[PDB]
Amino acid sequence: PINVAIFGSTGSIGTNALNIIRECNKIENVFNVKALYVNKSVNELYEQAREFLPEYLCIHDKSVYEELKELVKNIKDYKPIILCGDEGMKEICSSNSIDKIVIGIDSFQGLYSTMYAIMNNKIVALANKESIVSAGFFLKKLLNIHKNAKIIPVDSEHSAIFQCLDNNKVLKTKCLQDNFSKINNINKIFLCSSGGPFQNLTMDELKNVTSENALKHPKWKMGKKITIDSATMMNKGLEVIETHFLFDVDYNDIEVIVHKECIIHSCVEFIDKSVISQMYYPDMQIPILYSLTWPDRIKTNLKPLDLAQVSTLTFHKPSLEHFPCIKLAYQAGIKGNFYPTVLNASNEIANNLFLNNKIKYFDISSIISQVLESFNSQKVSENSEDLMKQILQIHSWAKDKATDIYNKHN
Amino acid sequence: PINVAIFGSTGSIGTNALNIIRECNKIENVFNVKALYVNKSVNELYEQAREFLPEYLCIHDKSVYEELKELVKNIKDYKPIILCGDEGMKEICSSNSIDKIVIGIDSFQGLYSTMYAIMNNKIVALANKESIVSAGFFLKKLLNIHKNAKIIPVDSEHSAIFQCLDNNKVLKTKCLQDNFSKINNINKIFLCSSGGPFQNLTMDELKNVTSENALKHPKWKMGKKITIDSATMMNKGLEVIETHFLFDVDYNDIEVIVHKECIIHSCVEFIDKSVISQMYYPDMQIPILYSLTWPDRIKTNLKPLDLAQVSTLTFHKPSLEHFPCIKLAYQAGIKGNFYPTVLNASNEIANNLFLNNKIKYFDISSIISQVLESFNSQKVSENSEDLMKQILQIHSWAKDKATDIYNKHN
Ligand SMILES: CN(O)C(=O)C[C@@H](CCCc1ccc(C(F)(F)F)cc1)CP(=O)(O)O
Ligand SMILES: CN(O)C(=O)C[C@@H](CCCc1ccc(C(F)(F)F)cc1)CP(=O)(O)O
Ligand SMILES: [Mn+2]
Ligand SMILES: [Mn+2]
Repeated sequence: PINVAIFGSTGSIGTNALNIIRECNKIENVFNVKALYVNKSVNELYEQAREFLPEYLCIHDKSVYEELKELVKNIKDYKPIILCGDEGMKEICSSNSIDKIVIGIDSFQGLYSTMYAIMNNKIVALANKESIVSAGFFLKKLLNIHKNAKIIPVDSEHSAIFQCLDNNKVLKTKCLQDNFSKINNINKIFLCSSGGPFQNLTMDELKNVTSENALKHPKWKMGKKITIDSATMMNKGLEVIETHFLFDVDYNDIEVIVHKECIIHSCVEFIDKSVISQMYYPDMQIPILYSLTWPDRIKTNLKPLDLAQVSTLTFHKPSLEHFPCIKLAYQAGIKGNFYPTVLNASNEIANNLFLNNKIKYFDISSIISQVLESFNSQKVSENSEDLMKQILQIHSWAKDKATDIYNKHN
Repeated sequence: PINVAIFGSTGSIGTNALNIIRECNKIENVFNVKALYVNKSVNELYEQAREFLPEYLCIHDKSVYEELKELVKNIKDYKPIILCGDEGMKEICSSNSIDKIVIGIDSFQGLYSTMYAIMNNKIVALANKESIVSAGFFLKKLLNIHKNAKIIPVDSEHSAIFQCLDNNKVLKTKCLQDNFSKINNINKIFLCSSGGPFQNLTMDELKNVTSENALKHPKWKMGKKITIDSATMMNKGLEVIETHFLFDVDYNDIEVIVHKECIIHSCVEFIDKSVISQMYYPDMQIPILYSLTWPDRIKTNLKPLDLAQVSTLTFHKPSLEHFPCIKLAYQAGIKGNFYPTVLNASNEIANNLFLNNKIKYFDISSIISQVLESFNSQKVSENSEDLMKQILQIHSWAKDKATDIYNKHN
């Protein structure tokens, strides 16, 4: 059986992971959910524990630890190891009974748990694209040291790319390693984008779009931060950098393409110019499942793709004048060093300012551009601990700079 | 260095094979063309010999054998082994200096050379779909005896399918082996079709179509027989049976889909319902190249696919009323036994009758249907030589039966 831990089990990735695990386990007993980890949703964790009966339970907030203990007594024939905080997370990571960890936690705590999963030579199913963009150097360093640790991408486009690769080649290397693209014969990547809600608007129309316009009737309903990033196409920008780090593909060989039907999830061009693509309805269960079954596939009861019904698939180039966040992402990535950290941090501030109606659409890219122009390359620490501190300092600096730019003009 | 023999080196498959070998070798010396075999095109073979300098030359037609020997004296520093006929073909297949054999011959000499390549445990790049459809049983039996022989598909759709599979799984099985689909986690196949030159005709327009209409202003350049098969969609009918035999996919799990843009070459749905597809411009060099590089890929200088420029990809279900040959192919495949042999043989006659303006469009399917109805299933011979003779007998019977049906109605 596949022994899986779910970190952030009540979030979007965590619940979709448990859903597909549930459905697949009805067809064949494939997964043992060995651990669940949440911040403070003690009741939701209890309900999950009642169904999945994991060996480990962990709650980050120590204040609800005793409440969890008492709730779990209601479940019969069940004596779990109940843990608290960072120390509990670390103990789960060190368990030789856990094979794979799904990290569905946002921000630093996602990176922190990823770090410990890697340090224990686990397979890490990673959805947090901001952690790859911001701390890619650090992750690459850790993966070079901990040879059996692997990051498997869960972001749908990156899963699609990963699914397009020959595992006879993938098994000779791993993601976030030098020469990954050479070993896999990768020439170029088509990174498919929905294009977001503003995809046909004029420059003058874009001047006055609000966050309500971005958040109005989503094609796929998702969190506010990513929805704003989808509207500016900074989501794709971040994903370009993620692609570069995960697959060691040069920026000149990554093309963003707008595919509004969201059936083709991305494509890989190999060195012979043959192109392989992965296709399905827009359903996050496939990328999550593949991250847990790789290098194998298992049966699901998901609806089969009806291509004749789908009927038409369309592709066009995004306009970088209309979606300048894409250009800024490429520029930051190509500059290298900690520019991607700066891009991510300044976008965090600009995204949130636009979300709360404090700035306009082109102010997002304006602020990010100014923060990038103010950053000076730093010597990259050789010490792993100093490197992590360096990333956090630069992240903090960039957020402050974005905020100061906003404060000067307001 | 990949040591290759090309059988039928002046036909379409052969010349495209030599073109891509030439272009790839300019990038990196990967291929040695060890042998070239033609029927009677002695001057063309000489010109190829002058460039590629193969160890072996073979010409089927004894009457130009001496002319070939005299022509080859003009080539500097070159002492090839110059051979004739079936015996020359057999000697090439048995050479320890040949790894891979491209079968670019139609008719029987195709099946005949395929057999000898398999008997010598070679990798056989097989383009002749009629051979698989007609003698699939025999090929399976032979591959079970000669366990190191492998058939690698060159037919573009079947290459596409093969390219969509994980070689970590493919390497544990082989084409035309029982359980190929199970080992590769294949659930279903989308077999993509151009739709042919008659795809948009009304029923009334179809009743009056001639071979001239099929052969005029082609979308892509190809032979008369296959062009007629594309027009009736019997080409796709044959390819359904080819798919079943190559990949051990059930007929209920093979779907023919009309994709008029000819960019997606076919798709594989896996047991999780994830779909993988292979895409390129319609250029036969990719499938030929992959058959020779599998399980690896090599660099080419082919034009990269510009998806944005392609812009739109479309899919629809073919009409079985307009294209009854598709239905007849499924029926023959599902009934099994030697019905595919009968389908292929009767089609050979009906195709040629329509080509030469002797019968009308719907007479093609009428004749094939009548021959299929006439056939009586036979006990499948256990001995492989007895089985080959049985296939040949049934093939001859079915051609004669089709011909007699024509002669009665004429
Ligand atoms: C899903 N995903 O990984 C995203 O980044 C969101 C993306 C796609 C939204 C639509 C969608 C949702 C889910 C999926 C799924 F389920 F296949 F992952 C595909 C497509 C927005 P954009 O491409 O404009 O940057
Ligand atoms: C190419 N091929 O394998 C055919 O069977 C001919 C096919 C496709 C003709 C156009 C074409 C030519 C070459 C290629 C290539 F490059 F993929 F080989 C794809 C498509 C006709 P239909 O699908 O209607 O039965
Ligand atoms: Mn994504
Ligand atoms: Mn074909």
